Amino acid sequence: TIKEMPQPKTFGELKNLPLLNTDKPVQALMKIADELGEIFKFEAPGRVTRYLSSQRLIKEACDESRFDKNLSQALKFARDFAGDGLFTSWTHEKNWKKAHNILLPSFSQQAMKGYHAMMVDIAVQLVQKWERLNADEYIEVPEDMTRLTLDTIGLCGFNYRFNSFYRDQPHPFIISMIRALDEVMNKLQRANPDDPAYDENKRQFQEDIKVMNDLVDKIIADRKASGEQSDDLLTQMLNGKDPETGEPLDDGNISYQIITFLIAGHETTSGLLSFALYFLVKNPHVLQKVAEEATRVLVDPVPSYKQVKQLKYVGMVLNEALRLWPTAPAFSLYAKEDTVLGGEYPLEKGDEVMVLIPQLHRDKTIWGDDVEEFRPERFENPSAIPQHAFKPFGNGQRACIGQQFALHEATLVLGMMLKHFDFEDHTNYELDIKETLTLKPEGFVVKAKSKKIPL
Ligand code: HEM
Ligand SMILES: CCCCCCCCCCCCCCCC(=O)NCC(=O)O
Repeated sequence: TIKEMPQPKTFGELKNLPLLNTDKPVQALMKIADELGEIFKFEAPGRVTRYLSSQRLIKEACDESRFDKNLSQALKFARDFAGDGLFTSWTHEKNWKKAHNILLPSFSQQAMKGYHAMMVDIAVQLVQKWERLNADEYIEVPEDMTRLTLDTIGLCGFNYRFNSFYRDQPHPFIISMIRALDEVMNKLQRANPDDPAYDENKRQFQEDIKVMNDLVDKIIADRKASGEQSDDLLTQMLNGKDPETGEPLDDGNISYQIITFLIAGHETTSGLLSFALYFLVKNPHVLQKVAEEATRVLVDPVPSYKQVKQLKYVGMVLNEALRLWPTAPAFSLYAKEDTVLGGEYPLEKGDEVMVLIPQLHRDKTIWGDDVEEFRPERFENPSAIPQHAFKPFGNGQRACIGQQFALHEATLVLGMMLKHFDFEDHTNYELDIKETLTLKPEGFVVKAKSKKIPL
């Protein structure tokens, strides 16, 4: 029954590494997958992994009793500043489970209902900016989505105003974040990481990190002595004790969690909104249908928590977007013990598998032949979607803890955008996906014509 795993051109000791050599890795890995099937091996200096593309195999990979979350080289490098923060820590390290039980309660239907008003605050700013543009001006979508998602997480999770709508250029923190992330993704290429040439990178990496820290310092400083009568993420982060250890998160960790949530809590949500708006302008009828919904439901100056939850179709657009381009391209797992995958590929305790989510979301045995066609209607009956065929948010216990937070925000913002403006792809934008571990539409710009609706 055994069938051995294929793999791309060998290329000496550098391994399969040269098959990439690009700032658009994932997109290359997708092409490779189009050739080699549902699975292939990928090697590099001191590491090896198998890339999965089918729901058949990924369905097994998602078996928690057999495979656990693995820190891919990517997250390993990303850890140089994130540390044992929920996203970059191992499932077994005390810190993960500890922080998980302590922070999770900040994502209940309760905390969410509390966040809404704050989400609206920032949502109003974004609508306001656009309302105030002059005729000859246009909008830089990703840039503004980043101002939103970032300001939203800062307000809701730390009661700190980044005030990105009062800045001409990306807030200093963002400039450093995207550079640190870019550095990490590019480091997966570097054949010899300590060789002089990269002395600039190291010099600059410690710098960008300091920037992020300084930001944290100022946040863990602003809370220090103000109306601390608020109970948000940062609150239950300093006044939270693990119900099974009586031990709260120490200083070193609380730091990492903030830096963790500030990045994981906006960057990919920024991309979602960007791709969503991208697909809406390139698919007029779909945009129309959603516009119809946004207006029919959002009948007040500001959206109510209930009204957002009613934005069914808007929510479908968001999933269809995440399907084609999951802003978090992949997550990895390793075999907990020795086992056989799909009854054909033998694996050894420790071996790691890599989930190529974009490809997973294109398996024609799950979605059909029009996989590249943008159809929100696909999510009409969520119950019918096969188990583990749609995974924009990771898997199991190590799945996105911010999922509801993100989808509620994106739904709110997209619903309002659609309520207050008509959109125009005035340059017939050509989709250019920029990679920095995550995915976003580079240089996507549009013009927006107000429908002139109050607030
Ligand atoms: C649409 C936007 C988002 C996407 C697509 C996304 C994607 C993901 C994915 C795929 C994982 C799994 C990582 C892995 O297996 O290595 C994850 C984990 C995580 N996400 Fe999200 N995320 C989004 C928004 C958010 C938001 C808004 C927050 C913050 C409030 C957040 C916080 C986290 C954290 C803390 C983890 C670690 C969970 C754990 O292991 O306990 N994410 N996310
Ligand atoms: C709190 C910090 C959150 C940071 C978010 C990081 C984003 C998660 C997406 C991980 C994407 C990994 C993509 C790996 C693809 C790749 O380049 N493979 C080649 C290789 O690993 O050698």
